[PDB]
Amino acid sequence: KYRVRKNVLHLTDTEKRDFVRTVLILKEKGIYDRYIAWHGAAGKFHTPPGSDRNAAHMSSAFLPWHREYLLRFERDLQSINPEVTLPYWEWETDAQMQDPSQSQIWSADFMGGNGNPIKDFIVDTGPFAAGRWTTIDEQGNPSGGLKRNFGATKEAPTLPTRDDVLNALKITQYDTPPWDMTSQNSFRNQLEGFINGPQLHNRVHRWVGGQMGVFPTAPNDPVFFLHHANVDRIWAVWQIIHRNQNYQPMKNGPFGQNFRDPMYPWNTTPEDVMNHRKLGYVYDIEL
Ligand SMILES: [Cu+2]
Ligand SMILES: [Cu+2]
Repeated sequence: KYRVRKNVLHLTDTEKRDFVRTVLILKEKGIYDRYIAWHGAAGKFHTPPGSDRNAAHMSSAFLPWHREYLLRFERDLQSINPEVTLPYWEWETDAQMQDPSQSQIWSADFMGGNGNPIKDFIVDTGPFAAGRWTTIDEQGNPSGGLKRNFGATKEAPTLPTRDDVLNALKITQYDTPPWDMTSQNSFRNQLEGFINGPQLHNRVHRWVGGQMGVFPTAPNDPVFFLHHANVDRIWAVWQIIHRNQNYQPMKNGPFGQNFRDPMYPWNTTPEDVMNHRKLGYVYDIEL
C-alpha cells in the first residue's frame, strides 16, 4: 500500500525530473539492458513449442508476467532513489484530445516527442533522443536510435477509448479455453487486444510505432513501462470489481500458463503476483 503509482498528468515537474534521472542512471549502469533482454527472451519462449503462445504474450500469463516485470523494474528504480515509483500513462484520456500527440507526456522534459520523418522517424527531442540514448535490436546489437511515428498505421490510427476500457472491465471470466489469441469472452484477451484486433494494449503499441510497434525491441522506449503500468492498473481495477473470479487456467493449460507455474525467465508464478497490494504498491486511484 505504501508505494503509490501516479497518473503521469498529475506528477509535479520535480517528480518528472527525478523519474527521468533515475531511468538514465539505470541505463548508464547497464541495468536497463536486462529488462529489454528479458522481454525478447520471453517472447521467443513458446508454450508449448510450435505454438503461438509464449511466456509473456498471447496467453493467460500476459498480465502476471508484465506485473512481475514492472515490479522488478520499480524495485531497481527504488534502489537509486527511494522516492521514485512507476507512473502510468492513461492513454484512454489522451485519446479524448483533439491531437493526442499534444499530450503532456510527450514534452521535452519527459518522454520526448514524435519521430522526425526527415531522419527515418528517429526521435530527436527529450532526454531519450538519438545521441542521448542508445538502443538495441532483436539480436542484442546496437540499432542506433529510438524511433516513433504516432498514428501512422491504418490498423491503429487512434489510441483506445475510455469506452473500450470500461467494456473490457465488464467481462466476467479472467480467461477462457483454449487460452490463446482466439479466447472468447476473456478479460485477458480483450485487454491484450486481439478480438477484432488490434485493440487496447496491442493498439497502443501500433499507435506509437517505432520500437514500440515491434514487440521485441518495444522496451527500448521508456514509454513501454508507463503503458504497461496503465495496463497493470486496469487489471488491478478488474480484480477489485470481480473479487469472486480468480486467474485461469488453474490447471491443464500449457506449462508456463497455469496458476502455479513459473513464468520464464523467472521462477515467479502468477499466484505470486495476484495481489498487487501484497507487492508493496497501489495506484493513486484506489486512494
Ligand atoms: Cu511484453
Ligand atoms: Cu505491451
